[PDB]
Amino acid sequence: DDIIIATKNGKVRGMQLTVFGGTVTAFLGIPYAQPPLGRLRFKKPQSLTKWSDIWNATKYANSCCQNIDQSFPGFHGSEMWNPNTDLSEDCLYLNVWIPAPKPKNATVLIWIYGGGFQTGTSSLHVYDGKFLARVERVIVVSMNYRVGALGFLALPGNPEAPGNMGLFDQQLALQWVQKNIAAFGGNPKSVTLFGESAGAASVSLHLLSPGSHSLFTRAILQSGSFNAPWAVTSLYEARNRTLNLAKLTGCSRENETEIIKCLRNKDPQEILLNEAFVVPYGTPLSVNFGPTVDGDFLTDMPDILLELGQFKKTQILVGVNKDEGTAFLVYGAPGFSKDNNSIITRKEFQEGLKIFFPGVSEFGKESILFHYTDWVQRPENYREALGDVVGDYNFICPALEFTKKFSEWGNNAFFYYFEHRSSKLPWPEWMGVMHGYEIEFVFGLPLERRDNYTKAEEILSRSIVKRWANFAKYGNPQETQNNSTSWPVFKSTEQKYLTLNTESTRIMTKLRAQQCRFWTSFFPKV
Amino acid sequence: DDIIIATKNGKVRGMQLTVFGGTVTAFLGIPYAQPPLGRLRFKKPQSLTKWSDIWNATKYANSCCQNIDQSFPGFHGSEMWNPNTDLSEDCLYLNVWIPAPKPKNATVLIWIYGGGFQTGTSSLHVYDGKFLARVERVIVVSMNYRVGALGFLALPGNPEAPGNMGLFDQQLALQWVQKNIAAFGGNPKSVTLFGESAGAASVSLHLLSPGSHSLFTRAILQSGSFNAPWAVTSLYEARNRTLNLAKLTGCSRENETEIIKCLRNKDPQEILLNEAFVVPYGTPLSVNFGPTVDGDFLTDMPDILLELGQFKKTQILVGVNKDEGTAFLVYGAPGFSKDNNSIITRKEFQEGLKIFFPGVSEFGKESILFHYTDWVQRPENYREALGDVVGDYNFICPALEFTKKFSEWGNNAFFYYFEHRSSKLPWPEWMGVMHGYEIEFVFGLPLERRDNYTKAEEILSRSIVKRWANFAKYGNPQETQNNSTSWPVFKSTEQKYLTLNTESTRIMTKLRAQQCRFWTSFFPKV
Amino acid sequence: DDIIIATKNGKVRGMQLTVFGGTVTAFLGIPYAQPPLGRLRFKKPQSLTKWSDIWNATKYANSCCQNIDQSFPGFHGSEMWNPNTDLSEDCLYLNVWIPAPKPKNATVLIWIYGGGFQTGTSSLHVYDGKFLARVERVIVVSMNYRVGALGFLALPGNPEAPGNMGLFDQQLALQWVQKNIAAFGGNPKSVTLFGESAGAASVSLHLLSPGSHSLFTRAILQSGSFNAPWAVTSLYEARNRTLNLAKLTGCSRENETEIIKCLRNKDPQEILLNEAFVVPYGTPLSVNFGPTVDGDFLTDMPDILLELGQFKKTQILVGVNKDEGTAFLVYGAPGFSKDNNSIITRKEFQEGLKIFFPGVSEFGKESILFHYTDWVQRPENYREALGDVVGDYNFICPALEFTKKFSEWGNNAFFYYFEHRSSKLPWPEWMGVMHGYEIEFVFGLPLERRDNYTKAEEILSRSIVKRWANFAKYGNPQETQNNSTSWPVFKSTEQKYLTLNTESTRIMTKLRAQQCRFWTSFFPKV
Ligand SMILES: *[C@@H]1O[C@H](CO[C@@H]2O[C@@H](C)[C@@H](O)[C@@H](O)[C@@H]2O)[C@@H](O[C@@H]2O[C@H](CO)[C@@H](O)[C@H](O)[C@H]2NC(C)=O)[C@H](O)[C@H]1NC(C)=O
Ligand SMILES: *[C@@H]1O[C@H](CO[C@@H]2O[C@@H](C)[C@@H](O)[C@@H](O)[C@@H]2O)[C@@H](O[C@@H]2O[C@H](CO)[C@@H](O)[C@H](O)[C@H]2NC(C)=O)[C@H](O)[C@H]1NC(C)=O
Ligand SMILES: *[C@@H]1O[C@H](CO[C@@H]2O[C@@H](C)[C@@H](O)[C@@H](O)[C@@H]2O)[C@@H](O[C@@H]2O[C@H](CO)[C@@H](O)[C@H](O)[C@H]2NC(C)=O)[C@H](O)[C@H]1NC(C)=O
Ligand SMILES: *[C@@H]1O[C@H](CO[C@@H]2O[C@@H](C)[C@@H](O)[C@@H](O)[C@@H]2O)[C@@H](O[C@@H]2O[C@H](CO)[C@@H](O)[C@H](O)[C@H]2NC(C)=O)[C@H](O)[C@H]1NC(C)=O
Ligand SMILES: *[C@@H]1O[C@H](CO[C@@H]2O[C@@H](C)[C@@H](O)[C@@H](O)[C@@H]2O)[C@@H](O[C@@H]2O[C@H](CO)[C@@H](O)[C@H](O)[C@H]2NC(C)=O)[C@H](O)[C@H]1NC(C)=O
Ligand SMILES: *[C@@H]1O[C@H](CO[C@@H]2O[C@@H](C)[C@@H](O)[C@@H](O)[C@@H]2O)[C@@H](O[C@@H]2O[C@H](CO)[C@@H](O)[C@H](O)[C@H]2NC(C)=O)[C@H](O)[C@H]1NC(C)=O
Ligand SMILES: *[C@@H]1O[C@H](CO)[C@@H](O)[C@H](O)[C@H]1NC(C)=O
Ligand SMILES: *[C@@H]1O[C@H](CO)[C@@H](O)[C@H](O)[C@H]1NC(C)=O
Ligand SMILES: *[C@@H]1O[C@H](CO)[C@@H](O)[C@H](O)[C@H]1NC(C)=O
Ligand SMILES: *[C@@H]1O[C@H](CO)[C@@H](O)[C@H](O)[C@H]1NC(C)=O
Ligand SMILES: *[C@@H]1O[C@H](CO)[C@@H](O)[C@H](O)[C@H]1NC(C)=O
Ligand SMILES: *[C@@H]1O[C@H](CO)[C@@H](O)[C@H](O)[C@H]1NC(C)=O
Ligand SMILES: *[C@@H]1O[C@H](CO)[C@@H](O)[C@H](O)[C@H]1NC(C)=O
Ligand SMILES: *[C@@H]1O[C@H](CO)[C@@H](O)[C@H](O)[C@H]1NC(C)=O
Ligand SMILES: *[C@@H]1O[C@H](CO)[C@@H](O)[C@H](O)[C@H]1NC(C)=O
Ligand SMILES: [Cl-]
Ligand SMILES: [Cl-]
Ligand SMILES: [Cl-]
Repeated sequence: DDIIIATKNGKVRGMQLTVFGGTVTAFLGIPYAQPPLGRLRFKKPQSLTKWSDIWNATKYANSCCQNIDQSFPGFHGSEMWNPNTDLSEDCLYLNVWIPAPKPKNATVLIWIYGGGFQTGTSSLHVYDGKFLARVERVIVVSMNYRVGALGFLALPGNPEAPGNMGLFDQQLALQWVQKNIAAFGGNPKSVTLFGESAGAASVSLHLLSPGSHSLFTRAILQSGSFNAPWAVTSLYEARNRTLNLAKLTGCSRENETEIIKCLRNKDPQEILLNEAFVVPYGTPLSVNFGPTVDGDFLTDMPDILLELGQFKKTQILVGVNKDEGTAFLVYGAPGFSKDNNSIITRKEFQEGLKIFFPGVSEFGKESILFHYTDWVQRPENYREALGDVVGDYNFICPALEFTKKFSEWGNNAFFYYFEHRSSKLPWPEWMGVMHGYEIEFVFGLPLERRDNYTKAEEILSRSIVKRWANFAKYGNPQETQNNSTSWPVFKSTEQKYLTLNTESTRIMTKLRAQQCRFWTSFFPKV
Repeated sequence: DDIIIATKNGKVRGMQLTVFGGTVTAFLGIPYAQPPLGRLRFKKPQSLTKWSDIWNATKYANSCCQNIDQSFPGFHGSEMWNPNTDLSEDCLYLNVWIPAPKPKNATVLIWIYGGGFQTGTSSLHVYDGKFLARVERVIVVSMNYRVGALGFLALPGNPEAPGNMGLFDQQLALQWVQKNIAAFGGNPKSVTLFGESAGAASVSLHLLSPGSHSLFTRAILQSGSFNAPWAVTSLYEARNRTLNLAKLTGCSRENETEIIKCLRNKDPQEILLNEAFVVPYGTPLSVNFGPTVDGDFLTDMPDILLELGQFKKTQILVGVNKDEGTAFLVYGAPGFSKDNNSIITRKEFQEGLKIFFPGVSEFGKESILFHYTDWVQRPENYREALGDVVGDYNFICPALEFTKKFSEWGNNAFFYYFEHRSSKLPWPEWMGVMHGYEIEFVFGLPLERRDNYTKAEEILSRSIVKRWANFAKYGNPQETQNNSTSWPVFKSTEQKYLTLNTESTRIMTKLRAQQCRFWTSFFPKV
Repeated sequence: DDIIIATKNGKVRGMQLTVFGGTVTAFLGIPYAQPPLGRLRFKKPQSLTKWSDIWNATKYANSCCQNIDQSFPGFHGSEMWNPNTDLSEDCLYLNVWIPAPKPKNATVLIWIYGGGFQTGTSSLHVYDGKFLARVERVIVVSMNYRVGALGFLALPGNPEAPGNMGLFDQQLALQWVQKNIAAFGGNPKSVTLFGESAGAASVSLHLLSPGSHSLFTRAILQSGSFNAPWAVTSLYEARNRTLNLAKLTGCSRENETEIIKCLRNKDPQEILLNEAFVVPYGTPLSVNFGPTVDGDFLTDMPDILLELGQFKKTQILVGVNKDEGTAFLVYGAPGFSKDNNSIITRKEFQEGLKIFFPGVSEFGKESILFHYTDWVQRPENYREALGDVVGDYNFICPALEFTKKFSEWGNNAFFYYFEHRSSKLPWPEWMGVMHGYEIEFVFGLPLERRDNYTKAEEILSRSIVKRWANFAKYGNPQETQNNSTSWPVFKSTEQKYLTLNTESTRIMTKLRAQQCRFWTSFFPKV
């Protein structure tokens, strides 16, 4: 041991790891599709022709091409999200963590990484399945999927650049688990997708894709949903951007297919560079190349499918963090530094609004100003206001609204409001419970003793881990043993959600009702 | 392209068309059965023996034999409904419009043309599927089916003239789509029939035929339903008429089969001529040769099947136009011209009644007079009254009552009251929102810019097109994106329907409750 | 006759027996697995390689290894439970009683014997299926399964001593009935498990095991349920005990598998001897080697599975006896003899508590004292109090609570409170309606005329037999013919149960509500 699994594609060697005085077998870097190179760039992921021999699956594989956030070189806070393996066009691999001893029929969890469809990789320390396998005895799988232009370049209906390639990657990863996980003792019949930010959005898209209906069982959505403003691109911009990219690399043409031929020949880095520029103005949140209505993976605008109950029927767990917005302020909002406590002026608030809502009518920005700056004298007012604006508009509202409309079609849905600030959080107090900073608690990182999270925090993680685990296994996110708070189903009438924190978890109603009325009812009209 | 599809019968070449700066592939004139000639006249449609080679499907096929309305030669208003291809006994072809690029799993719409089972053809400009394919990205199919004696000559249980042949045509067209549409990327599992007048009535008959149960998914019924007075013929008249036709062409006999032998030998035109005469007196609405209880396609009187829940269970969309009746006044009601504004006298009203209800007891006509001429002094009174009489009795009531009884068996049904007068309507103001004059808005004709419908009208059509499209795809006729009125389900209790027009669409209750009580409860008894 | 059945394993000869002037065919001692010897000790039961020839199945087979209760040598009361055939490692056989004449499609009852997973055998006189076959014309099957260390030695995940072997025995017995009972005219589709004490607990475990889902139909649970304090062992003690046993027989080691190798070589009796000693202190109720969460038969802690509806959905019949506790007092509670009427002092009561709750905090024992000794002056007070304590805590509460949570997931459940003292009961009046002393009435022993139960008692048994029989056959424990009390469904709200006794059976609510609140809500926290 020496431990080999016989996948319907070939053999793969794992590697034992120690976890809290236990063994977990890790299979890192298994290829699930055929490297999408040269002639395959911009295409749907291709079948894997069975390899002969043993695949040594003992190091994370190459992350996919992407730009790297370099606002704060050396800063953990920002860098912990940067890829930690070689960027490459060759990146369609996935990881599996089965607990040891090999389990009989384990529920499988599949992770999908966030990062605006532009950045991300499964190999991040915060996405380490090894703990979940150890503690809740499930199999955890994660995959890498193409991002930015390379994964979502869209030339509508044109099979050369049909769009949503990254999404199809994910899907092929699901098929893989479908055909193989049993060999590791996984139960293909009990599969729960979960992701965060674009990850969550992807999870939600899978609920809508018929292609995915049967590739999984349940779904968890952490800070994100397709109906978020940043998540889907109109078939119009999709084109404008594909063309803009073409111009920007001297690839303009007559035969459309030729433009793809052209681009198929540029250097990854030359593409990665211009991506930033295919829109007139951008935001800290610009998702330049994302999912589109391709009439393949997505068969119609998804708000319509959601609206009219056209999606997998099953339970869902959904939730957000107390301060989704803050993380972004520091990438362009005048007055905001990660270093000063970023008190800003009314004048600057107006300024911040211009940054996050570039194309929005002057009236539109006025309404936002008006709704959020109706003060309850206090210095931080405008600072926090702009936070919530971004928070509420990009994450918390579309999140809530998805949950709402989904449960209307008769399914159980649970909602959480995560409101705990890791005490090891490298960013400043004021950014509060930040976007993406619950992931570590979900993957159970605080369970690691020599790690310096607090006792409070170890407990919390242990609880969440269980709730999630349970939700995966039985479609019910209860913690039944340590006298916990019962987590109520989210009905479209009363709209209850559970708060997650180290003190007391409480049951509450109608999260951000006031604000989301504005974002949901009024603002789409300006 | 050059674009060939490989049907389970042979190959067929389509033809690209430009539509609002887009391509749609049209396959016009595909044969779906084996020409019903000489020995096959009056029989059920026969299997198509696979052809060798390529079928060029690039012009509409022959319309089927029928008489032609010649009240108003040169008048668009009446002539737009006349066949626009060669009449022929050889006419069992169908059209398909798939949007381009070829879609993956498109919902299919099948059109069935109206015209009292006596007239009609799929090739009419107003039945042009090319727009629907373009705009809502569905596949549209329409077929021609035998009409008048040639399609509904009934000699009950006699396999030579078993009746309902035209209906079986339609059905074979459905089987065709069932076996083939996938090759064009159609999804046989999501098929919605829709039709108008006799078309609608046919749609409704298919809900009752077991032979059709599995050949489609949903149903739309525009101004018509089997339970309409004109729609089904008693097994008695069916015979009286088959014999009368025989006498009228010197075909009378002893061996019944011989009468068919005889008639199988006359010239189409000789049959078409006498059709008009097989009844003692007729009306502008006489459907001389129609669907009968053949114990094959219809297995029992259909009002009983409807009454006792014996039909496909599924959603239905049903509706009528504000002025169904007027169109007919001008083909015999004394005082009515398309040219003068047709004010008529009480004496003439009585006269009109005689025309539309020939066989009805003197008392019967008195009740009608009495119920409708209870004035609210105004000149047009009697004119409008006679309109509604015909409207309410032939269309609006049986329409409503069908919906009612159908939804009682637990299915979702939606009802519309179409009340907009095309501004390009060749008939006079007084005829108002006329019978058959919503078809063009359903097929999206006003979407064509250089066409001179109003802006109001383009919007409306765009809306209807969507609602229909949606209803086809998801069984829900909502327009979810442009802040529209929600279209309520039609319950047998509250009876809500949605009004369709250019100003505001409203939700209302109990369409023509007063009048339909009379037509439904009282009149069948006189 | 001479009567041979052709099992998918070989032939087996039965033996006619006379029963109330009738014949019943008994097939005693059929092997259902391959003797678990030497190399197979501690393993899951192994397939039976088809034997050639006829198996004479005409005497009960060997009981399995176990210790023998020798507190009261010669006393029927205690000895009637001791094994009545040779103890042997070779003991995987089962009995079948089919009524004669061979029935067509009889409902099958499978008995599972109690005895703390430490003791028991199917051959006991009180488990004699011959009467049930005769009277209710069903097939009764019972099996022997490994007990104590030999059947539940657990070395978690280690396939050498994977734990729950006895449980798997039972399961293999169920598979057997599944594959074969038809040959005896049994209907594999209508199979009801029933058992008592550990038997019941086992029945309940089968409701949770997916491995068993499809091996039976309904379930009856007499004085016992997995959620009883004595029924499942934590994966921690399971190990501590496997090691302690190792030390105690000089079997300690490095390679775990070696410890099994070691133990695989000791003499049964050497193992049986030390079993008593693997815990620090014990109780009259100590179930030293029992079912554990093996992640095979049990796939997760069972309270969680029960809590979250993860079990076979089907009807259940559950119940307890009026005085479950008394039976145990006499194996260690100071003051209690089966010979004096065992009045005890407050000081002794405290003393008794120490015996039954050894590890429990001083506070914990105080609460018990406090809750139960709040007197209503009467001498027996403390005597009865300590009885109920043991009764309520080990049996009646966990019994009730199981029923409650089970019915919450939408299944019909019936509850009985058996409160009749056999007049042939060898123990003293004060022990009242004792643990295990309804079994004889269920198997219909009082139906035997020359047997000296009373008339009252014959009736009662006849009634129970019927109710059970009915419950097995139709999932409804009614006695429909002799004007009986209707037995209400047990809802989680009103909690009705039926009392069983010779006078009048009554419908009552909320059995031991006061006390079980304490045991269920408060005590798990001390
Ligand atoms: C679609 O793109 C056009 C062109 O974008 C420009 O050229 C690209 C290659 C890239 O370099 C971008 O940064 C450029 O902006 C857009 O037209 C531009 O944007 C606005 C028009 O609203 C205008 O201020 C700029 O001057 C235009 N650029 C030039 C020089 O033409 C346009 O925004 C996009 N179309 C829509 C409506 O989405
Ligand atoms: C808060 O800090 C921001 C960010 O400035 C950077 O970080 C600070 C710690 C400090 O070291 C600055 O010098 C760094 O540049 C300040 O934003 C700057 O403000 C002035 C105008 O007021 C302007 O000249 C800079 O270009 C600004 N930088 C940007 C791009 O916003 C801000 O003023 C500080 N606010 C307070 C009052 O604390
Ligand atoms: C069935 O038909 C008879 C005969 O119809 C007539 O002959 C046909 C060939 C055709 O030429 C029709 O126009 C003729 O009317 C019907 O009997 C006639 O109708 C009424 C009787 O109610 C009477 O006024 C006519 O004189 C009859 N014609 C003759 C000359 O016999 C009759 O209406 C039909 N039967 C029923 C009850 O439906
Ligand atoms: C309305 O018009 C009808 C239809 O008549 C035809 O069209 C008119 C525009 C006019 O040009 C007529 O001459 C055309 O014949 C009139 O109906 C006629 O009325 C008279 C008796 O009053 C009669 O001699 C004709 O035969 C009728 N035609 C028929 C078959 O109905 C009608 O009188 C006009 N009504 C008014 C007052 O406007
Ligand atoms: C697990 O077992 C240890 C050891 O049990 C002892 O040795 C066994 C072979 C057997 O002979 C037992 O009877 C022995 O008790 C337990 O430790 C003992 O129990 C308590 C500690 O709580 C203490 O009073 C004894 O002295 C310990 N025995 C010795 C001499 O070490 C212990 O109870 C078990 N562990 C747990 C926490 O369950
Ligand atoms: C009730 O009897 C118990 C059990 O004692 C045995 O059975 C009795 C019938 C009698 O014959 C005893 O001698 C037998 O030993 C008595 O328990 C004993 O009590 C005394 C102390 O009071 C003690 O010396 C013994 O060891 C005890 N035995 C045990 C292990 O409990 C009890 O005293 C009797 N109680 C009364 C008052 O009836
Ligand atoms: C794969 O890696 C392992 C590392 O221990 C080794 O046993 C084996 O030789 C390797 N096989 C190769 C060289 O591919
Ligand atoms: C695993 O569990 C499922 C139940 O969801 C079952 O159907 C499947 O056959 C099991 N496979 C095994 C026996 O491991
Ligand atoms: C409950 O808390 C106990 C500590 O008392 C711990 O052992 C266990 O892991 C906890 N369970 C969960 C699900 O948090
Ligand atoms: C069918 O029609 C098309 C028209 O372009 C042509 O390409 C082809 O030759 C035709 N085949 C024949 C003659 O049937
Ligand atoms: C098309 O869609 C249906 C779902 O209604 C599906 O069952 C069918 O297999 C699909 N065919 C494809 C994959 O195109
Ligand atoms: C909604 O209206 C917009 C114009 O603002 C138009 O682009 C779109 O087609 C409309 N949608 C429907 C379904 O009418
Ligand atoms: C089995 O036992 C019966 C007892 O009557 C007898 O008929 C038969 O000979 C026996 N067969 C043997 C010896 O195994
Ligand atoms: C016995 O009864 C079952 C009904 O539960 C039936 O399905 C099965 O085929 C029967 N076998 C026979 C005919 O004995
Ligand atoms: C009902 O009582 C009668 C005696 O009157 C008896 O024959 C019969 O067995 C009884 N039935 C049951 C189910 O006890
Ligand atoms: Cl808050
Ligand atoms: Cl009106
Ligand atoms: Cl009691």
